[PDB]
Amino acid sequence: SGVEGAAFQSRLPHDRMTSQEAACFPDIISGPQQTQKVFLFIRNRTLQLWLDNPKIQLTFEATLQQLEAPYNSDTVLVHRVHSYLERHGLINFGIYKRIKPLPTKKTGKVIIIGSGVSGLAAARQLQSFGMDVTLLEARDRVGGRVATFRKGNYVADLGAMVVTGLGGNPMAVVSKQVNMELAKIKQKCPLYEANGQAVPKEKDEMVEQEFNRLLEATSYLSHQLDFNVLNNKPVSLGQALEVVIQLQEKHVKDEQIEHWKKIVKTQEELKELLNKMVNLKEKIKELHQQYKEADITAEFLVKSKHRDLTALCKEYDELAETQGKLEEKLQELEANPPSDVYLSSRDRQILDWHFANLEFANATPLSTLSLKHWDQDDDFEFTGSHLTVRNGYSCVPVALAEGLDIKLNTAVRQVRYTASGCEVIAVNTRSTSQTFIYKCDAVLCTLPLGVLKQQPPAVQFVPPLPEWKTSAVQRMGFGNLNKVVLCFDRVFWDPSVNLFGHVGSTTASRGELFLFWNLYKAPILLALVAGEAAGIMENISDDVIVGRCLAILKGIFGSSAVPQPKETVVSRWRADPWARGSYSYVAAGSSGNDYDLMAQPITPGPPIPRLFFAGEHTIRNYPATVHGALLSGLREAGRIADQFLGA
Ligand SMILES: Cc1cc2nc3c(=O)[nH]c(=O)nc-3n(C[C@H](O)[C@H](O)[C@H](O)COP(=O)(O)OP(=O)(O)OC[C@H]3O[C@@H](n4cnc5c(N)ncnc54)[C@H](O)[C@@H]3O)c2cc1C
Ligand SMILES: O=CCCc1cc(F)cc(F)c1OCc1ccccc1
Repeated sequence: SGVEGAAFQSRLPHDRMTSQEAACFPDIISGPQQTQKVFLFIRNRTLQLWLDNPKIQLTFEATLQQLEAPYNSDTVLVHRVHSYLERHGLINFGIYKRIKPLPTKKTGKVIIIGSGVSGLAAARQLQSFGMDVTLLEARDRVGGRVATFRKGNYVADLGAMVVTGLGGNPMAVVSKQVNMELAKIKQKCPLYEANGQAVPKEKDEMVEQEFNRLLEATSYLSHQLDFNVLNNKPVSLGQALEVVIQLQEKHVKDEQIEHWKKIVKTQEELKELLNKMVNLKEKIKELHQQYKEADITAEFLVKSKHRDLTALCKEYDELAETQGKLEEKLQELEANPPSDVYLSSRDRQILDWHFANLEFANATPLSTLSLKHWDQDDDFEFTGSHLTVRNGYSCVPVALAEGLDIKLNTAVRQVRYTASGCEVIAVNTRSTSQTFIYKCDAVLCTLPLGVLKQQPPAVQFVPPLPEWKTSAVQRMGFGNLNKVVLCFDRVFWDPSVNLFGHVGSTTASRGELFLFWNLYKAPILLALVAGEAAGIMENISDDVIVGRCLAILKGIFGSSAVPQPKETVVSRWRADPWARGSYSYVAAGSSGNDYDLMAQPITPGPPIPRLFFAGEHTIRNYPATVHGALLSGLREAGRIADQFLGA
C-alpha cells in the first residue's frame, strides 16, 4: 500500500506506535484505539508526502493542505505529528529546497568534530533547527570514509562504494536529492585459482555449500548450544569455525576407519574360506583316489563311494558360491572408498576465499569477531538488491556540505566540557603553529572509533571521558580493509560481470587481492585487500602491490592482454591518522550494547549533557555503514535540539 509503504521506507511499523512515539504521545497510547489509528494515518501520510518528493521542504501548512478530510480538521494533532517527524529527521532531512528561509538570529552554538556523513547529516539538521553550527574537519575535504578518486574520466571509491537495499534505506532519499547514479550489482562472481585457472562449477558449488554449512554450524553452537565462553574467554567466529572443521575431519577419519574394517573382515573371511576349501580338496583328492582303488560288496561299494564323492563335491561347489559373494563384496568395497580427506588442498584454498570474503564484510580476521554477536544487526537489513555508485559516492557528502560553515585542515586536539559550556581546541594542519579556540554550548563528536582508540590519544578530553565510555571504546573492534585502484585505457576483463575472485594460495594471506570489482564507466578495476593482509599490505609501496595485481590479472586473462595501468591509487586506511581503520566490528567480548554506550552523551558532574557522539560506531542496528552514520547524525541532532530548544 501507499501510506503503509511510507512507514516501511522509514523503518517503522505501519500499524502500531513505536516506543519512542509512545513516550512523545502518551495521551495517544492511553486514549481510545480509534484516535491511535488517526495518529498512525497522519504519521504515515506525512511520511508519504515527504518521501514522494524529498527535494522540497515539507511544511506543516503543506502537510495540512494535502490531508484529506477528516484528517485536515485536527490541526493540533497534525502539527504535533509533523513536528515530531521533523525533529527526529524522518522528514526534511538530507539536502532539499527550503521553503522557510533560515532564521536570521541563531540559538545555541554547536561544534561538530569531523565532516563525514554523520557530522554532515547532523549539521544540516541543527542548521535547519535554527542553531549556530560549525564543523571542524582535519582533512582538506569533506566525506571522511566516503572518499572518491577523480581524474580525467576516472572515478573510483576508496572508501564506501555500495548502497545496500533501498527498501527502508534513508540513502534512497538522499540518492534522489543528490542525483546519485546507482547500479545494481550482478551477483555472478567467477573464481580463479592462484594459477589463474577458473574454478570448475561443481567445485565452486560444492565448496560454497560447505562454507554455508560450516557457518550455520557455528550459529548452532552459538545460539542453540550456547558455546560462547571457553576457558573464561569469549569464543570467536574463527575459533568456532576451527572446531566445526575439526569435527568434519573426525567424521571423515571415522568413516574411513569403518571402511577399512569392512575390508579387513572380508579379507579374513576369504582367507579362512580358502583355507577350508583347501582342506576339502585334500579330502576329495583322497576320496577320488579311493574311487579308483575299486562282487556284491563291490557293486554296493561304488554306489556308496559315488554317493560319498559327489556329496563332498556338492559341499565344495557351495563353498565356491560363498567365495564369489564374498570377493565380489570385496571388489566393490575397494572400488567405493569413502573420502580420503575432508578438504583437498585446493578445496581448502577455495574455502579460504569464502572466509576472506567474510573478513572483507566485517573488515577483520575471523578470529577477532564475536561468535555470539558478529551478525547481531542482521534483523535490520534493508530489502532490495545492493548497488554501487557509478558517479562516485563523494557526491553525497559534497552535496550535504552546501552552505555549512566548514573549517577544513582544522585538526581538533583537545575537547574541554564543563557545566558552563565547551571549548574545542584545534590546529591548522598546513601550519601547526596556528591554534584555534572554539567556544560553544555543545560538542558533537563524530571522530572514528579508530581515532578514539588511539594511544597516546590524538584528541584529549578535559575532563577525561568516564570509564564506562573508554572501556566500551577499548572493547569494540575497529577493522581495516583496503583497495587498489587500477585505471586502464582498455577493458580486457568480462564487461558483463561486476565481480571476480582470486583464490589465494595460503590461509594467512587469503585476503590479499582476493576480490576484483568492475564498476565504472572508464576501464577501472578495484581489488580488495582484506583480513590479515589488509594491515600488512599497507607496508608495501604502490608499485609493488600494483605489480602483484597485474600478475594475478595476467594469470587470469593472459600476460599480453593486460597493459600497464595509466593511473593507480592505493588506500591505507589503518595508517590514515584521521581514520585509523575502515569501520567497526563486534569484537569477541563486545556486543551491540557497546554501540549504545558509544551513543550516550556525557554530562559534567553535579546538570545537562554537553558532549554528544555520532558516527557508524554509535548506532547498534546499522553499524559500519554510510546509512548508519547518516541515521546517527540525524539522531544526535534531534537529541541536541531537544536539550537546547526543548522537547
Ligand atoms: C574501505 C572502506 C569500505 C567501506 N565499504 C562500505 C560500503 O561500500 N558501504 C557502506 O555503507 N559503508 C562502507 N564503509 C563504511 C562507511 O564508509 C563508514 O561507516 C561511514 O562513511 C563513516 O562515517 P562517519 O561520519 O561515522 O565517519 P567519517 O566518515 O570517518 O567521519 C569522521 C570525520 O572526522 C574527521 N576527523 C578525524 N580526526 C579528526 C580530528 N582530530 N579533528 C577533526 N576532524 C577529524 C575525519 O577526517 C572524518 O571526516 C566502508 C568504509 C571504508 C573505509
Ligand atoms: O566497501 C565497503 C563494504 C563495507 C560494509 C560494511 C558493513 F558493515 C555493511 C555493508 F553493507 C558494507 O558494504 C557492503 C557489503 C555488504 C555485505 C558484505 C560486504 C560488503
